[PDB]
Amino acid sequence: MRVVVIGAGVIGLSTALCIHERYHSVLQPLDVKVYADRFTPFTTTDVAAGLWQPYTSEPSNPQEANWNQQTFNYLLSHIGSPNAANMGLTPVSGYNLFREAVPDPYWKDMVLGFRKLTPRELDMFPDYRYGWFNTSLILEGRKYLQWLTERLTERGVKFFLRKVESFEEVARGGADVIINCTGVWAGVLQPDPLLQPGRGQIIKVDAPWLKNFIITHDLERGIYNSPLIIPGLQAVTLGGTFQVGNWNEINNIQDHNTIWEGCCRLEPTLKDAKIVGEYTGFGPVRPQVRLEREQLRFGSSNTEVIHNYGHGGYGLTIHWGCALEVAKLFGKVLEERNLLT
Amino acid sequence: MRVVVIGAGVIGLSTALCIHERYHSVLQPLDVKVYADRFTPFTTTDVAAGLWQPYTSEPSNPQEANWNQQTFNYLLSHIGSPNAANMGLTPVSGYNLFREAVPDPYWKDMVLGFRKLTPRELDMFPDYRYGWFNTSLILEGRKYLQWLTERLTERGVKFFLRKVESFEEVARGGADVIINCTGVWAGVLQPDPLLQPGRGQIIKVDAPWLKNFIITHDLERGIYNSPLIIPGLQAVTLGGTFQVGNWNEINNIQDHNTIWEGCCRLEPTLKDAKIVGEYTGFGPVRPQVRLEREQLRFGSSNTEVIHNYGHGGYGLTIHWGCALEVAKLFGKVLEERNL
Ligand SMILES: Cc1cc2nc3c(=O)[nH]c(=O)nc-3n(C[C@H](O)[C@H](O)[C@H](O)COP(=O)(O)OP(=O)(O)OC[C@H]3O[C@@H](n4cnc5c(N)ncnc54)[C@H](O)[C@@H]3O)c2cc1C
Ligand SMILES: Cc1cc2nc3c(=O)[nH]c(=O)nc-3n(C[C@H](O)[C@H](O)[C@H](O)COP(=O)(O)OP(=O)(O)OC[C@H]3O[C@@H](n4cnc5c(N)ncnc54)[C@H](O)[C@@H]3O)c2cc1C
Ligand SMILES: C[C@H](N)c1ccccc1
Ligand SMILES: C[C@H](N)c1ccccc1
Repeated sequence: MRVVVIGAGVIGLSTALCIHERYHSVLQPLDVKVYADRFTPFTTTDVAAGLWQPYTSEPSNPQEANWNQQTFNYLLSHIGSPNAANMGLTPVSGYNLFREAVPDPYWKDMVLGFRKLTPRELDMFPDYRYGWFNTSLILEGRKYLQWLTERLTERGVKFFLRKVESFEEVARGGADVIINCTGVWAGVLQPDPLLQPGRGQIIKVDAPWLKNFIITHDLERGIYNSPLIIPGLQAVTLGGTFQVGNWNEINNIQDHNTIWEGCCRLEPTLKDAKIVGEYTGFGPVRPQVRLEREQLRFGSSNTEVIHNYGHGGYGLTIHWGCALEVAKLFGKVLEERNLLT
Repeated sequence: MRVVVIGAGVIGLSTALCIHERYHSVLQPLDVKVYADRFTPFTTTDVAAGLWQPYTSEPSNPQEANWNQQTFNYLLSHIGSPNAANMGLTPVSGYNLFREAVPDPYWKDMVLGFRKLTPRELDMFPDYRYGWFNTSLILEGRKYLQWLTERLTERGVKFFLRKVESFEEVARGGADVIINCTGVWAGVLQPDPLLQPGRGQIIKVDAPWLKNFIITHDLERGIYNSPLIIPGLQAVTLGGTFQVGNWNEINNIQDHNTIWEGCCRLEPTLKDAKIVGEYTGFGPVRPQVRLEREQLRFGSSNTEVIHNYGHGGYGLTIHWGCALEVAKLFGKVLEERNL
């Protein structure tokens, strides 16, 4: 097979690795390439806060819950490994804060040590009356992309700077199988009105004393439209906006203020933190992830496309389960052609 | 009333602040001075790992448990304050690891969210079979001393870099009350054969990805003679030796190795951590803290000494309850003098 993966964000690179690992040994002429028009540090993935945590409500497609779980167990299994930090991975503990009682999240047993906050814990965060504590994992987008591209490179997977104009051009360039991991821009290659940009702005800050994630929720204003603080490997991400439908890629002043003042209110020690950068990214928001096979005809030959996009504000959290599912669908492509695992 | 506090480590400065904050308003004149022969960054306190956690067995003296508790409640209540990190203070969560089941510690309800580790959690730590999780606080010795000295200075408490040769000399120089916070060197001013150095060596490392404390225990080799990892504000402290009776203030090779290999085995990501410094300090080990009043008699008057030393490897953990108790004893002194 000639396989072209389109996209070098978390979804693209994880999928490319997962396919290569699973099928290199049984399919000798396996030729896997990555095409993309943005690589680290210039992908949405690089701008991600870095935390493993699904949305608070159950997803429309319950398969997503398994993909999240598989991703956690996968990442957890590297803790104890000498290279966990080089992969962008380290354990972190933290708080989820609410202005009123809410049900437990579906993921409460996936994380480690989930429990309700006690009154003394609530005293640390005055504006809030209810919440959770748990241990989870940091997965830093930037570092993980760098790890994946090294792992891919060693396995002979080749990377190409290419702005793909259509699936047609890639098929006629020889690809038997196209894996579509184009994130929020997938609509360019095939219209998909269910896919919308989730505009998130963040402030990165030097405040190494903060060891815990702190995520506040506002049930009325929707997910991640409430202050959040996430310690990274070297810096801390401050957030608080996540606006669907907004394609403006420039930082604005009003969101900066919302983030800074919301987070300084949550964590007043931030007064002494040095601003290191400010960024805006677009979460690929969709009612559910698109992860499915599609057959396209160009001339007399069929081309196989597998889509993997629309992971909203949880791409890091879910990526590995999705990569595994794409590999499963790839297996079926092979078996449809009398090829064997 | 001239009060000379001897010592500028955590014990000395906390005590001086507590006395001054308690009596400045009601006693004129009150003159509080600090004498010491080392200030930050040169005290044992500056070398401390930074974590709030008492020893695993309860203390002989039941007052010590309360002092620990008062210290936790004091420090916790600064979380929310804009200056907590400038004080050297931040919350941390972490793991206490054992090769076998042990009883719960007496302090289990003082910390936040104490529980046993689950089977899943234990897999993260291949070498260990049982443990605890809880949330506590980092109190960085260095930063806390800088904070206390600023708070003291602003309130007009004066410092003097001075080696005290005897209590007598300080009394004769005009002190009505001496607070003895000389840590492991208290024996120089008054022999105390119960007081021994607890020699601890540590390695400081840049490994900012480590967000949790990890403390292992070896029931066979004694407290803190087993690998420990404690994230500080800017650096991580790696430890694993604590020998009573050893007065060598120089780093040695064996302890470096014990610490590095123990901790690299616990936390193999340490392979990429840059060494920042290696240090040795002396914990003031005593069967129990000495915190008591004593009357001395030189010249034409009595001078009151209040001792506050012998806090072993838990001086940061216990300091504030001790400072409070000394301020109380000071109150008694004042009333006996009809102030
Ligand atoms: C501020 C913010 C914080 C977030 N924090 C988190 C978090 O803490 N945890 C979490 O799980 N998720 C988080 N997310 C969610 C989100 O899913 C991730 O950011 C994720 O990066 C999306 O992955 P992706 O690979 O599909 O897209 P991207 O990372 O955007 O990568 C897409 C790739 O496709 C390429 N591409 C697209 N179109 C073409 C074309 N026509 N030709 C060639 N190449 C093309 C791009 O160049 C790029 O290489 C966050 C999102 C935002 C905005
Ligand atoms: C490696 C290590 C790690 C530790 N980690 C922790 C931890 O994580 N948590 C915790 O709670 N505890 C910890 N401890 C214990 C803690 O460091 C000590 O209990 C504490 O610092 C002792 O405080 P101190 O003020 O009594 O002594 P010091 O900080 O040693 O202060 C002694 C002071 O007295 C002065 N002085 C002495 N004699 C004279 C004299 N004759 N004239 C003038 N000045 C004099 C000195 O100059 C100095 O100012 C640790 C100890 C060590 C060695
Ligand atoms: C951390 C959380 N996944 C997030 C999502 C969108 C924008 C900011 C933060
Ligand atoms: C963390 C603990 N208090 C400790 C004591 C002595 C040496 C290292 C660590």
